[PDB]
Amino acid sequence: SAFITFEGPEGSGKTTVINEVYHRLVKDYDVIMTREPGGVPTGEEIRKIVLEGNDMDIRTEAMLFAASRREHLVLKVIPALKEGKVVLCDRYIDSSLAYQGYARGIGVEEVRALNEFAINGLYPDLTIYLNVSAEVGRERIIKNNRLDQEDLKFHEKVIEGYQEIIQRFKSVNADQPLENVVEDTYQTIIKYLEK
Amino acid sequence: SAFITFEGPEGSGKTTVINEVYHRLVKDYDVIMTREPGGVPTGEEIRKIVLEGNDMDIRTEAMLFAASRREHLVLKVIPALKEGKVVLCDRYIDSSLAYQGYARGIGVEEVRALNEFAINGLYPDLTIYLNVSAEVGRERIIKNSNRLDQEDLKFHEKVIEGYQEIIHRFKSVNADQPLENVVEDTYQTIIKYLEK
Ligand SMILES: Cc1cn([C@H]2C[C@H](O)[C@@H](COP(=O)(O)O)O2)c(=O)[nH]c1=O
Ligand SMILES: Cc1cn([C@H]2C[C@H](O)[C@@H](COP(=O)(O)O)O2)c(=O)[nH]c1=O
Ligand SMILES: Cc1cn([C@H]2C[C@H](O)[C@@H](COP(=O)(O)O)O2)c(=O)[nH]c1=O
Ligand SMILES: [Cl-]
Ligand SMILES: [Cl-]
Ligand SMILES: [Cl-]
Ligand SMILES: [Cl-]
Ligand SMILES: [Cl-]
Repeated sequence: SAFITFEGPEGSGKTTVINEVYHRLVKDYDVIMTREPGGVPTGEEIRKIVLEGNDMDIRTEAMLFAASRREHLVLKVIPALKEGKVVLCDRYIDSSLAYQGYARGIGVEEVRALNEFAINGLYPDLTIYLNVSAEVGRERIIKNNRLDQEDLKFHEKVIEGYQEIIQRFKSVNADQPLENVVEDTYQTIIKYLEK
Repeated sequence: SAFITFEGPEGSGKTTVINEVYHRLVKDYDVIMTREPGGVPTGEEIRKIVLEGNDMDIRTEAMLFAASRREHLVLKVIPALKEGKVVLCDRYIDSSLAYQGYARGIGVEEVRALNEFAINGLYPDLTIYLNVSAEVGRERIIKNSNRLDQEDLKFHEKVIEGYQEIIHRFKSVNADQPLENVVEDTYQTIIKYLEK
């Protein structure tokens, strides 16, 4: 089996990339794709508390998402890995680190500690990082008007966080057209699976 | 202000003690007594998921206790302390350490890290540990319920073992005494702290 996660800042083309790569991999491997909380009832119920929050404390939000993450891991991801499947996951611990730990300023070490408690040693075997520049990412988001200056700065912080976070990681140049980003990611995964 | 928590295994007389101490302190202090989630809506919703759980993973449970703990802390305890009140809290971080960490086996250090994230440095000013022996505790449990099965007896013993390690801020009160004495000792311990 293999636990592969996909990471990247806003405008990295990640959604398009993971779905196209998944569709291509299903043809040659016993693989599934999921995105937290992956439809896991308890995971959705915990997440609902955050979605209905009003000025909810950011640490409370982080712990609830961490709890939801573990439900998804123990009820969906782990059983699938035990069945010998390759599991592709759209975002995981690195997203929490880059967004909550770095960008939101909770603290990298604090959020890392929270992440570790939630995953209990289950790290990705491979993590694809869709490395997009702030400028291209911005345009892609706009492509999909203009963006607020506050958002632009947060966008930059998220990217800065991923840079610091990044053997587990394999970066793909996400500044290229999506077609190429897909091909590069697919090839990176095949190389890993065939090693 | 003063943030005073109460800790102890089952059968330690904790409910009776906090209530009686509260009624004595309120004459002279601007005090409140609370428990997590303590009426805080989000804390209530979080706690509800744990109660309705079916063989819930212990780490998920720990994180929910921690999330509820923070909502109660930020939305109820801190505002009270800011008003300069004495806050009596029935269970706090040490309960997670003893139950989730030690007794359930997640690990005290791991659960401590999780809870330090949750309380962000806000530790109790004073923590009353109602030190009851496994045997006296058992009898009180049977009362408030006969006989207890081995599984529950062992768990109770393990929780006590965990607390012993944790307290090895803390003020121990001998909870093997009649409740009247446990209450008096606890009250005197608190007054000594409040007047210093
Ligand atoms: C704060 C937080 C948000 N999220 C998600 C849910 C939201 O769709 C998105 C943006 O949330 P935010 O506006 O609170 O930063 O990120 C997590 O997955 N984990 C977290 O800890
Ligand atoms: C999974 C995850 C997402 N997020 C955020 C960042 C993304 O903007 C959003 C999900 O967007 P996405 O569906 O395009 O990946 O939620 C966090 O802040 N923390 C997390 O742990
Ligand atoms: C506050 C807290 C309580 N508990 C449990 C242990 C107790 O049996 C129960 C509360 O019971 P009590 O109201 O009689 O003290 O909840 C935990 O396991 N972890 C915690 O962090
Ligand atoms: Cl790159
Ligand atoms: Cl394109
Ligand atoms: Cl209450
Ligand atoms: Cl004692
Ligand atoms: Cl008595």
